[PDB]
Amino acid sequence: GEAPNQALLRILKETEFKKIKVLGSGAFGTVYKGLWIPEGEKVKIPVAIKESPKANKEILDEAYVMASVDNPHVCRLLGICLTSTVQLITQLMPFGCLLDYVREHKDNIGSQYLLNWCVQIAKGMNYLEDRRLVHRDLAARNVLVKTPQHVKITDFGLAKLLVPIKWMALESILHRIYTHQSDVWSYGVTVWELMTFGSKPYDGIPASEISSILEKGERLPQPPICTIDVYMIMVKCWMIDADSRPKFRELIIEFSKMARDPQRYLVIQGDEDMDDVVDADEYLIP
Ligand SMILES: CCC(=O)Nc1ccc(OC)c(Nc2cc(-c3[nH]c(SC)nc3-c3ccc(F)cc3)ccn2)c1
Repeated sequence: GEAPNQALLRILKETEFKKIKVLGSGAFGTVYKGLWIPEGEKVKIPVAIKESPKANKEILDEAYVMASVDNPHVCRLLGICLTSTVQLITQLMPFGCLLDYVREHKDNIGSQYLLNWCVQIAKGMNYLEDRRLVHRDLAARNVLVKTPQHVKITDFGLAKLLVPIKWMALESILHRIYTHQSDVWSYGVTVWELMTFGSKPYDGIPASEISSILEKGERLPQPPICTIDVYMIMVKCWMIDADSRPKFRELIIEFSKMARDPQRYLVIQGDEDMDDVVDADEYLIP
């Protein structure tokens, strides 16, 4: 009784896009930034392009998920290119991932931005729940920054249609159970990363110890800038009983209320010829 997945997988010609600069390398391969110019369309779209063995098959699983999502707070695929290498093409997020962003700008991030990011990540996660998708790797390193006002969830390699130990619910560490409510646990840790301006959770504690610590009842500490109102929401995401944790739709509501009066809730010290360039969010295909 599942609905047909009528997402469209677009195949792009290598001549349609121009790589400009490398952004990073590693195990997966090399991520470039460039411009995509569709065939005869009078537009230039800034893009990230992610360029030998069965690794072939999880890049395609990631393409499958990214083609099946459409929401302002989730990164979606523009297409794939089947050259000698398989390339994934997506909207360029020029400010990088949110974890590095908060680390590089600790002294310039006010309460309004922090709480707005919390609302947007919950919106993206609630949409994934609507689509019955469990992310399984939510973390601040997996949130990309389009502008400082607009972030999007990314990295769907581990997503399933219903290990990073320090972001995992207890029931996933113990029994490899993953639900939308185990995603809520990881949302709590991601919020903790933002509120501590990018600190490492359980810094210095070996991952083999996390299950015992969590079972004895310990959790991440209250960040200095957080009122008890914000910290209590994080703690609720870390309940042992998964069904007593908040729903993403409720996390949207709670952080939205706090975003209307941000300083009551976070206490922060001092708180090119691009003529036919179009952002991918304004490039809509039927
Ligand atoms: C390691 C974390 C990281 O990438 N930070 C970072 C730093 C600087 C940047 O400069 C603009 C960007 N921009 C950026 C990066 C990606 C990105 N990244 C990575 S990494 C494995 N795959 C992709 C990616 C994923 C799917 C695609 F179909 C195409 C690309 C997507 C969009 N935009 C990102």
